[PDB]
Amino acid sequence: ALKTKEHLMLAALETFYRKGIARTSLNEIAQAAGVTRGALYWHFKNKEDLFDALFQRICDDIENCIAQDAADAEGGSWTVFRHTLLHFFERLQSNDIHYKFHNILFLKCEHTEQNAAVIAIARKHQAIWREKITAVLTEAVENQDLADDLDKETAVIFIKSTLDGLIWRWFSSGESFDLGKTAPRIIGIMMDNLENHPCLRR
Amino acid sequence: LKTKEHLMLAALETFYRKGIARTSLNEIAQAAGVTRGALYWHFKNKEDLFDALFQRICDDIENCIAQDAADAEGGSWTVFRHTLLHFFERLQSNDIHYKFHNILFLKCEHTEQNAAVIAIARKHQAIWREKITAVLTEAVENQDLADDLDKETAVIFIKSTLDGLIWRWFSSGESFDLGKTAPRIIGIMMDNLENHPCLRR
DNA sequence: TTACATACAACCACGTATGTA
DNA sequence: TACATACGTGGTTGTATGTAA
Ligand SMILES: [Ca+2]
Ligand SMILES: [Ca+2]
Ligand SMILES: [Ca+2]
Ligand SMILES: [Ca+2]
Ligand SMILES: [Ca+2]
Ligand SMILES: [Ca+2]
Ligand SMILES: [Ca+2]
Ligand SMILES: [Ca+2]
Repeated sequence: ALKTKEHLMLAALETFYRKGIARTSLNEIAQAAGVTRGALYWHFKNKEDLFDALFQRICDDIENCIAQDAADAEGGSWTVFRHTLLHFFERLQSNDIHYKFHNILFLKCEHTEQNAAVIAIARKHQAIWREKITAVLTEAVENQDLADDLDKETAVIFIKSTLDGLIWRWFSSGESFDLGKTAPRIIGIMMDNLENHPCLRR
Repeated sequence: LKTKEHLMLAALETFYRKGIARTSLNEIAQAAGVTRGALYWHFKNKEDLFDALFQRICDDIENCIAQDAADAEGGSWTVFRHTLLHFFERLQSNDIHYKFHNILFLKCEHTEQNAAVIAIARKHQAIWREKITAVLTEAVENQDLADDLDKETAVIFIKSTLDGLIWRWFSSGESFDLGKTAPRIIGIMMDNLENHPCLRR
């Protein structure tokens, strides 16, 4: 019977991805899941609770692969950081669930205060990235991989901005360019800038 | 036109503070000084109001980008740096341009059924593709950038760099000083186009 | 005729109550 | 329980109508 709930959340993701969330009625999710609105209201209080339960689960799974890809990675924290970033963008192509998650967060939702769950998922995703980037940066200067006078506060903004822009451009372009070729270049330039550009120094 | 200008600016603020989908034309009307009869007179529906409001603003954005470059303070690539710097100063000081980008980033759904949103996004992107491409060709015909620069990747690299700064600044709730951050991130971006070998072919 | 305000009719989505197995 | 169906409601929309420029 729990298959019905997982069907609903995946039907929610698919419908959220093709119509945006606001234009998605609970009836449309139910029809896409081959069920009725009674099924949804049974498992979920409303559309907000369905979006939150769906995007809390996916956001946790994203945090897990970034953690799992790093723990199974040999080398220094700064070497596996490139490793974790490349796999993140590979999942954007190959992992449909993670792909739709990010695409919905960037393009097909309104980040405004009345959409409480959207603002909550966005901050959760950003706090995850802030946590990973911050810890990687401290470890990378404790190993001379980056200079000990690195402007690390500016570095987190620089890193997250660079990656958000690639994700945004890729989505907003309608995937007009090859993420598999572009992301390695943009990440390498980003990491080269953190090693050698003087403006990322204090 | 005084009523029509009130409506579009009231639409701009209401679109900004509540998002577009959650914005009834009733709320726009009472956020303005009028009723829905005023809106349906000047506009066919919410999409026609959003398009007229956002075609006019996006044109004004394209005009300041052009006006500050036509006030050529130096070479084509030297002027390009300042067109970008003036663009991010406008995002702080110009409340209309600020909302426009804020509404066209975190306050709207880029989905096919919202025809005018997709159309304005395409326009705004085509604006930047034209400016960036023309700047890049003039900058290699002046040796400011190398003759083997990956021009196709350069536009993606430039627009991604700028969209990410705008996205991050908005998404963080303006957590950081863009007056200080954008010059740094622009300069690193422009230094990368001069000297990074991966922006070469 | 314009330039609106008000009135009217309709639907769409929602939440809940209820049937049911 | 785990749904499907039925019911009642409001919010938004679009249009019709009124009315003073
Ligand atoms: Ca719909
Ligand atoms: Ca509303
Ligand atoms: Ca007002
Ligand atoms: Ca201002
Ligand atoms: Ca009147
Ligand atoms: Ca209700
Ligand atoms: Ca009855
Ligand atoms: Ca209607």
